[PDB]
Parts: sequence; structure tokens; C-alpha cells
Amino acid sequence: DIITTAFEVRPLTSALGAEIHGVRLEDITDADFAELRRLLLKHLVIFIPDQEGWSAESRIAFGRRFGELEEHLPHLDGHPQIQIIDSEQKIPIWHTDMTYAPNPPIGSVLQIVDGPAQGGDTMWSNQYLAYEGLSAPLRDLLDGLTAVHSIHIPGLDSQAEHPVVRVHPETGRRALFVNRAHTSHIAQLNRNESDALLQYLYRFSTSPEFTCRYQWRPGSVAIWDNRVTQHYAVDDYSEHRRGLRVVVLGDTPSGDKPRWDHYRPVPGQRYVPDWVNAKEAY
Amino acid sequence: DIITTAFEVRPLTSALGAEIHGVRLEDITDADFAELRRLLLKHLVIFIPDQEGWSAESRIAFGRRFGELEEHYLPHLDGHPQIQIIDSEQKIPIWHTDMTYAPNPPIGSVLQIVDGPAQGGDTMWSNQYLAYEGLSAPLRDLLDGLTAVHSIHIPGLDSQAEHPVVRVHPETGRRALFVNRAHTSHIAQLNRNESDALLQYLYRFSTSPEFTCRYQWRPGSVAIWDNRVTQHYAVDDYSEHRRGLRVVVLGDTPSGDKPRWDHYRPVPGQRYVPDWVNAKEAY
Amino acid sequence: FEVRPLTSALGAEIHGVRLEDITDADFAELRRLLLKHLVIFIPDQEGWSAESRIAFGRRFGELEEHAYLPHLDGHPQIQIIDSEQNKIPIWHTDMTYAPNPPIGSVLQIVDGPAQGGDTMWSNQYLAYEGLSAPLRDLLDGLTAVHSIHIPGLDSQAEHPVVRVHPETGRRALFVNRAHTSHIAQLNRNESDALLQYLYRFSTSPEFTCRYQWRPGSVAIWDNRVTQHYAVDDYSEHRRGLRVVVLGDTPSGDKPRWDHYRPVPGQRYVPDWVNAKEAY
Amino acid sequence: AFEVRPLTSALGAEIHGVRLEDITDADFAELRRLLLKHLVIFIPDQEGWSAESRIAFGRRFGELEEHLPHLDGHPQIQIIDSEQKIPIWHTDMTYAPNPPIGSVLQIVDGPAQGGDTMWSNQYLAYEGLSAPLRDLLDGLTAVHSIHIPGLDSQAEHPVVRVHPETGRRALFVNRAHTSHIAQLNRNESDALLQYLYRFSTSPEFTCRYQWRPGSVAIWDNRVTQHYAVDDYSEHRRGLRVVVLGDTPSGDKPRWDHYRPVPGQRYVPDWVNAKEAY
Ligand SMILES: O=C(O)CCC(=O)C(=O)O
Ligand SMILES: O=C(O)CCC(=O)C(=O)O
Ligand SMILES: O=C(O)CCC(=O)C(=O)O
Ligand SMILES: O=C(O)CCC(=O)C(=O)O
Ligand SMILES: [Fe+2]
Ligand SMILES: [Fe+2]
Ligand SMILES: [Fe+2]
Ligand SMILES: [Fe+2]
Ligand code: NA
Ligand code: NA
Repeated sequence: DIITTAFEVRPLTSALGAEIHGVRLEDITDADFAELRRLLLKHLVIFIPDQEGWSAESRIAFGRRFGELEEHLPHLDGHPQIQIIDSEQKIPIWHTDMTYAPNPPIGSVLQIVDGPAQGGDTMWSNQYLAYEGLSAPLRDLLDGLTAVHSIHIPGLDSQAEHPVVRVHPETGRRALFVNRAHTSHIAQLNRNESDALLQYLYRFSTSPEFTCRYQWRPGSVAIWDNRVTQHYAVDDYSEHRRGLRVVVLGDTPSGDKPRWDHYRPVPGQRYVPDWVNAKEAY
Repeated sequence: DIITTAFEVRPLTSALGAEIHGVRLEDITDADFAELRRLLLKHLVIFIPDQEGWSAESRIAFGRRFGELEEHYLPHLDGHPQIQIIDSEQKIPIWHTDMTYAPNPPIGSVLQIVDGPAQGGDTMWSNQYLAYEGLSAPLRDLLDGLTAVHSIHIPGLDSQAEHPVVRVHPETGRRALFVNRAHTSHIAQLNRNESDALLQYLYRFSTSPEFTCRYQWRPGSVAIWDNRVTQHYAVDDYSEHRRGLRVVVLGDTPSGDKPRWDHYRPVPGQRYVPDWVNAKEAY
Repeated sequence: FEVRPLTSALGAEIHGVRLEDITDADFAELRRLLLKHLVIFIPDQEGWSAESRIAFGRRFGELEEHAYLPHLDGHPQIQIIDSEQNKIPIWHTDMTYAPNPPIGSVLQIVDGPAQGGDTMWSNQYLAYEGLSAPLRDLLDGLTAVHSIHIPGLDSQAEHPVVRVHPETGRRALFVNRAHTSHIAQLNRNESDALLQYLYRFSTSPEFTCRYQWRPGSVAIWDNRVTQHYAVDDYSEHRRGLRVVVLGDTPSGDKPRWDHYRPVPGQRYVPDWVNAKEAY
Repeated sequence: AFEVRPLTSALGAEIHGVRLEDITDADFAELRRLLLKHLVIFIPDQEGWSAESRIAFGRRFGELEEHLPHLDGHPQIQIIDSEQKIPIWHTDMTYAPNPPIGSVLQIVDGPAQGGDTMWSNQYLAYEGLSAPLRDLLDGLTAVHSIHIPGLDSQAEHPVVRVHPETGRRALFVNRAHTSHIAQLNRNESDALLQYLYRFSTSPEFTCRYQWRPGSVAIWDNRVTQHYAVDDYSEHRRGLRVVVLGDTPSGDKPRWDHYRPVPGQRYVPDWVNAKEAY
């Protein structure tokens, strides 16, 4: 339904992703930006090649066309809004950014400025298709559920409850809103039922039929909508890999009112996972 | 190869467990004790009914025939730090071998349920000899060369220990699996993802019903089990008050083959991403 | 009668019964106990006559005349369960691949070892009730296909995932590992994941009992709301006599969704490995 | 000689500056070298490649399969048509005693996006296992089988095979066609194969190729798996030549086959439906 005829557009896969040719971000016009925004709502992640030398001031202004920018992670000297993604300073797990926060980012703009000629691909997945591919009884179940997303590390403790199925505010289409990295458990199920259901959803939602895989070339820029995607940074390289990122704040994942109360354990109830995880990491 | 003809013995299952009749623990003789010890090495867990009123001094002396007794943070009978009080009001249904997160787990325990319902609260035991012997030869060969880290991290108790995956029983010379769901963390020579897959298989296989027994407690019943070669599981199907008296015999050193490989070495920054979901937050 | 429950979940041993000439009023008490305890055990019934065994089964309904299993000579209704002549170490509910599974059975182990060969049963009411409310609500609206495909026997049937016991009105899970194939309104991969969870949860030790057979003991169980499992831990000869009561018609809610419809050429690729060849 | 653009660290490379139609013996040697290095290579812009040249090219690698519809007068050139697919990781025909050593595939009709093919590096799948597990697998074999109307075949192959040219060891099991490991019981086999299948197709071991008109893919079936993504509805047609003659070879097994007892039954620990679609 969204018309996007200005630039030359090369889709990556049927599910999502498109490379946009004929764009120069440095001095982009308002009209050209509006077209990129429509392409982002259509393709969920878009790639802008050959943008070497993009000035810091233009990079920040571009991000601010989408919303307020986050101030984190190292940042570019003189620009707290430009975050540094440096392999010498890696994320090979499917995730949606910062969903342990009540208001995750709406999206990001990432440019790999130094990297290997091969290795270090990034994958994205289409959470609309992950929801739409579930059968009707399961979609109906998930519409009424919420999940807790959490992180507990030194210096960062956060948790948030979000609908399992969210509407995109600017398309009105429903998308799965759970991810392996940050989702803990479904709130209305007991933990063992939650484990079983999330295990299925994590695998199904990152099926190759729902993903794209991008090979970075120096100067390439990726822009993605964090509301309706997951992504994964492939850890297949030893070379130095360095990226500049701006992160657009302000999502509020919203869906149906939950149709059941939170699961209430009895006093002293213990969670015994059905599947083994080690007690100690590396 | 162990002869045990003195008492009336009623085995529970083919795998393990036997109820011993005609026994009075209160003033047991040395000869009768030697027979009970043989029955324990043969049957792994034995049950002695009708022992209501067993005196504290006699219970302690009985335990001490097996080894040194644990004394400790846990309520105990007045004047007897060795006799622990177990109380449902002060419980987790999970297969475990006692305290394998310690370098020296207990040899075994003697437990008598003194208050409880007529049904509910059964305890199951499993035979870790059969769990190992039931694995095919390539897998037994693999496990013989592996060790595993066992650990616990709770308020006031932090402990870990590395044990052979396959231990020999020092007094029978027979080999037994030595991992359990509750306390084993990971196999040391595998990466964590491989470890998870193998332990998941082993935990399920080792508690197959063909390797277990299930005991219904009656007032006065005493259970004595060998912690070197069993797991056990407390069924959580009751709400009534449940109270027991327990003595714990210290002094195991799980021993097996020298490991055939070095510990797995992760690279700097390497991250463990489990293949199977566990929740981040419990109850 | 003196009634001794086995576990909180189900099962009770009944002393003081003589099945051979049981009165109509004593039978009514056994029936009440069966609805309360789901499986009941009657010890000390050695020598129970064939005619009395058949009359007892017929108090519950029509008895099955099996085609494959041997039967006691002269009595097509008394089936033989013999370890030499054939064991079933898999959780199952009897014949759920049929549109009308049995409503229960009466089994007596007449010869067996002093240990080994226990049978376990599970309580499918508690299996359903132990699910959280969103999942109970989901299952209430689903059905499942149960099937068997062997030489000489080919049968499938569609049953509610949650059935209402006709006498008690209480809801019970009605899927089992051995004979359930898939949930009809989900795709096969979703079905696999949900059934895998249900199978393991439904046979949790908190929902089961385990019975050690003594020669002469009789078990009577309600096949509408139980599963059972025959432990395969013995090599000695084990022989039982069984009568099977026909006539279940599992009933539950109208499904809330249509069957899942694959597209032409769609392929089922299971998420979990099974071997392509058995033994 | 050529301009070589690798797809991922693990495997795959696109080769520019090639013309297959009249390729010289020396340029073919370079393609062969690149195939041993990159496991699957992609040759764009080969529209119009003649049937006689396509057959001669395949015959440089070995004998060609002559069994599917095919081009008029050329039973070696198989026609693959979506309208006449299953998304599953597989190595071709491993249910046969001598699976193909590789294939040459050109998509001639297809959509601009959709229908990618992924390949995985079975050397890295093996090498990424820890030493105790590599040691175990070295001594095992597996049965591969297929049972469909008109085709029943099974074969036993080493779980770890030595590539005859490179001498490097590669995993040799795949989800589609491997049944079970022969020296384990079936439940142990399921658990180990489940782990191996998922590990071996990790994204760090794979590449994903987007087909363009005229593109030719050449892959070594001895040390790869591949997967056809099922994300399209448009018509998709390819021309394929299959090179026969693998004999997967590895270590003598260190244990005998597992022997069940009479009457023993296999009860899988994980649910599969009894009926497909
Ligand atoms: O390094 C990458 O490709 C992506 C990193 C990432 O997860 C992010 O920028 O949010
Ligand atoms: O309470 C029981 O039945 C067993 C408790 C237990 O795990 C123990 O005493 O070590
Ligand atoms: O042999 C047993 O204990 C039970 C066998 C069985 O499944 C039956 O009788 O339906
Ligand atoms: O169509 C494809 O991309 C792959 C088909 C395939 O599996 C083969 O040609 O062997
Ligand atoms: Fe990210
Ligand atoms: Fe314990
Ligand atoms: Fe049965
Ligand atoms: Fe193929
Ligand atoms: Na469970
Ligand atoms: Na893995």
C-alpha cells in the first residue's frame, strides 16, 4: 500500500530488506528523507551503500529526523550521540534492542566504517511474518499474553512487561514482540509452559523464510525499525570491525489487554526448568 | 555375589530398593548390622518398617557404624546435633544426589518420617549403576574420560566441585553415573552447548522408571540409602505437615578414570548462548 | 471395605472384597471408588472363575473380543497379556485411535516375578487442571487425531483434547504419547511442541501412582481419564488375564477453529529428530 | 586470473571474469582450485551457456548422472521446476552408497527476490566440536535412508569423512537423509544428531546466495549441506548437472553396531506427528 518509486530499490529477500541506490545522505532533502522513511516502513531494514565520509553533523541530523537520539559504550570524540560498535571493544544472539526497558528504541542507523571483506554479516528477521505464520489458535492465544523482558548485569538492572503481540503504530499491522536475548518469560503462564512456548517461537520467528543476511561493504549504512525486527551479528571473523551508530529512542510496545491475570505461584514454589542450562558461563 | 539370607527381604523393583522385615534397630547386634550393610550394597536403598520410638543414642550409634556424622545450620534434636529435623513447613521436587557441589559429598543418609499423611510425599530413588550400564558402549567410553562441575550459589552457601562423570563404588568396584539434575552444572571437557545436550539426555535416561523405585512412607519407617550410587526425588503432591529425623554420614570421594582430555578453553569474550530456553526470573 | 490410597493423585487398594460372588450393592461401592480413585486394586483374588470374571466385566458394559491377542481357551472375552507370547513401556490410553475407545479394563496378573513389571497410572484430570488458565482455555477448543498404522490394523479417530467425563462432569486431558498423532487446528510443528510439553507434564510423578503386582491382585481402571505405563524391568514370565469394557465416546467442546489447512506440496519438517528406522 | 569475492568467512565465493562457454583447461584448473578452497562457487552472467559446453564442463569433474525431465537430446541436463520443493538441510543423495561428488546448477527463470539457497561448511561443523566429541564421532557410522513411492535406498557412511583431495575431515550427517548412528541406541542417536544438525548449520558456518538470471552455482557435495529457502510463489526453473562417484571414507568404526534385544521397541524421546500433510 505504501508507494516508493523515487529511488532504485533492490530487495534482499521476500521477507525483508532492501538496498537503496541513488541516495546521498550527506545533504539529503526533506522529500528524499520522507521516501526513505516510507521504504523503512515497507522493508523493515534498508541499506544505503557508498556513504563513506558522512559527516558527524549530518549523521546526527539524519537520526534526529526520526526522533530523539540516545546518549549511551564508547562514543565518537565530540559526539555523545554517535556510539562506537568496535570488535576490539559482537552480539551473535537473536535480539530486539533494549526490550528490557519500558521504552525500547524505535530504530537505529549503523555504518560499518572498517571491516573484513567477508565475515561479520548481520541478519534481520520480520516479526510481522513470524506472527502471521502462526496458526489461528496460537495467534489468538498470544494476542492475550504479555512477557517480562529483563537484564541483570553489573551497572544495569532493568525489566519491563510488554505485549507478546504488538501493533506497529504507523502501519497498524501486528508483530511478534519476543526475542531470545532479552525476553524472560510469559507472565500469564507458569515458567515451564512459558519455556516451551518461547522455545518454539524463538526458532520459528528466525526461520530463514523470515530473514535476510547483509554483507557489509565499507561505507554501507543500515537503518532498521526496532519495533518489528530482530537481528543477529554473525561472529565469524577475527579482523577489526568498527561501526558508528545512532539510536532513535521512544518506542512504546502496545497491543491487546491481556485476557488473563499473571500466573501466581504458591508460597515456596520452585522453578525446575525442563531443559538443561549450565550454571556457569565462560 | 553378596549373600543376604538372615532377614525377610521384599524388593521394591528390579532396579533397587528393599523392605527389610524382622529387624529391630534399637539394640541391633554387630552381626545384624553387617547384614543390613550388605543389603544396602546390594539394594542401594533399604526400608525398615515399624521402628517407632527408636532412641536418639541408638540412632546416632547406628549412623556411626557407617562413618562420621554431619553436625550443623539446620534444626536438630535437643542434645544431638547429629539428628537433623526435616520439616515441610521449613522442599523441591528435583532429581538429585546429596551435596555433590561439595568435594566430599555424604556417603549416605538414614531418614525416618515421623509426621505425615497416609498418602502423599513419596520418595523415589534411582540406580546410577544401571543408568551407566544402560548406555551403549561408545557413550560409556566417552563418559569414562569426562568430569563435571557441580555447584550451588544461594544466600549463605557458595560451593563447587569437580567430579568424574563415572565413578567407581569403593566397596563394590562397580561403575555408576555421577551426574544429577539438581547440582551438576556442566561437563568440563565439552563446550557448554555440547554439555547441555549430553546432560539433558543423561538426566532423562538415568531416571527412567526401569531404573527407579517409589516408596510410600508409613509412620515408623526408616530409609537408609547409599548416596554414592543413587539419585532421589521427593514427590510434591501434599499439603499436610511432614516431619522427619535425619542422620547424614559424611565422607565420599567420588573417583574414576583420569580424564582423557583437557578442560574446554573458551576464547576471550566468548559468550554462552543456551540452545534451550530457561526463564531469567524464578518464583 | 478398607480403602488404602496409593498416592494423593490416584489409586487405591481395596481390602475385604471377594469378587467371585460380589453382591450388587458391593459392586456399587467399587464403582463409586473407581470414580473417586480412577484405578483401584483388589488383592487376594486367586482362583477367580472365568464365568465370574466375565459377569463382573459385563456389569460395566459390553466386553471386547480381541482378534490378535490370545484369549483364554473357551472364553473369547478373556484376553491374555503374556510376556512370552508378546510388554508396553510407553505412556498410553487404550485404543484411542478408535472412535470409541474402551471405557476401562479389569486386569489380573496371575503369574509374575516378586519384583519387576510394575504398572503406573496417571490422573488426566490433574494434568489438565495443573495447566495455567490461558492454556486450559486453548486446549478446550482443540481436537487431536489419534492413529495406528500396522499390518492388519489401520485406524484413526479425532477426539477433543479436553474431554468431559460423563459421570463426574470433570474435565480431563485426552492426549497420550503412544497413540496421539497431532492437534488438528495447529500446524504440525506447533502441535509437536505443545504435545511434547503435555506428554511430559501429564506424567509428572505428582500425577501418577506405581503398583507392584502380587499374584492374584486385580486392577480396575477408568480408561476415560487415565494413562498407564507397563515398566519393562523384568525377564521372568509374566501373565495376566484381562477383560476390556467397550463403549467410550469421548466428548468435549466444539472446536473453536477449523482444521489447519496446508498449501499444495507443503512439507512437514519436524523440529526434533526421530530415527527413520526402528529395531 | 579472476576476480574472487568471498560471501562469508565460512564458504562461498563469486567469481567474476569467467566465461564458461569456451573455458580453457588452465582456467578450469583455477575454478577447481577455488572450489576446493571455497566449497561452493558462483559464476554470474553466463546466460546462453550452450548445452554441449555445460556437459563438457560437468564431465571435467567426473561421470554425469543420466536419470526428472531433461533438455532435448541431453539426458545429463536435468530440468528443476518449482511447479514440478522442501526447505530442509541436506547433502544430496546420501541414502546411496555413492552419493554425488557435486553439482552445477543454473537458475534460468526466477523472481528478483526469494528462493535463496544456503550452503554450510561441514569441515567447520566438525572442527568446531570439542576434542572428546570429535574423538567419538571419528569412530561412528550412520545409516542414511529414503523410503518413498518408487525409491527405497539405504547406505552406511562414516560420521566423519576425509575429503579425498584436501585430506581434511568433515561432518557427514544431514537432517534430510541421515536416519541414525549405527553404534548407539536410537535414543542416544536422536540426541546426538539433534545437536549436530543445529550446530552444523549455525550462521557462522553458512552462506546465503541470491540467484540472478544467468548465475551458475558449483558445489562440492562431499563437504557441504544446502537448503532451499521456501519464501516464494513465482515460477522457478533451473538446469542442473550432477557429478557422480563419491565414496565417503573415514575411520574404521571403533565399536560394533548396537544390537537391540528381541521385542525391543524404539520410543522416541521427542514428538513427531504420525501423519504429514
Ligand atoms: O554489529 C552489528 O552488525 C549489529 C550490532 C547490533 O546488534 C546493534 O547495532 O544494535
Ligand atoms: O523428604 C524426602 O523424602 C527426601 C528428602 C531428601 O532429599 C533428603 O533427606 O536428602
Ligand atoms: O501389563 C500391564 O501392567 C498393563 C498392560 C496394558 O497396557 C493393558 O492391560 O492395557
Ligand atoms: O533450488 C535450489 O536452490 C536447491 C535445489 C537442490 O537442493 C539441488 O539442486 O540439489
Ligand atoms: Fe542490536
Ligand atoms: Fe536429598
Ligand atoms: Fe494398556
Ligand atoms: Fe540438493
Ligand atoms: Na514438565
Ligand atoms: Na547450537
